[PDB]
Amino acid sequence: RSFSEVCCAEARAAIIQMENNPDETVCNRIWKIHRDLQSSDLTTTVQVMMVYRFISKRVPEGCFAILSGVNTGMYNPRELKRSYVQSLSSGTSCEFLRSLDKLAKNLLAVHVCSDVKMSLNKRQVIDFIS
Repeated sequence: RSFSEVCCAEARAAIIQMENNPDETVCNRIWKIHRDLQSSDLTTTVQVMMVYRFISKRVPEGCFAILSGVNTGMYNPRELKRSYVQSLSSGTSCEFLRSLDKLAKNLLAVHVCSDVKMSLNKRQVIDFIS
């Protein structure tokens, strides 16, 4: 497949422009713009962020910033990452992500994209933004 096919509608144009133009400079502009968007929903931002991450191979600048308006304190990032990795070793990643609540899953995404030790491949990114 390709990212544009399964992402959400609000991210589609940003993602289509990045797929089609993996120039680091342009993808950065696209990330910052959606990062700083006016009133956007978090999941949209996170999908753009994930795709940027995959295409540029960089940690998206300010990606943790987008969680500041939100109480994540009920969440254990380390255990979220551990449960997610375990799910990849059992071919259950998709069922696992779907069974997370919206915030936990966005939070997982940000930690994973920021974790230089984890490199998502394409299928991983696709199951994530689906």
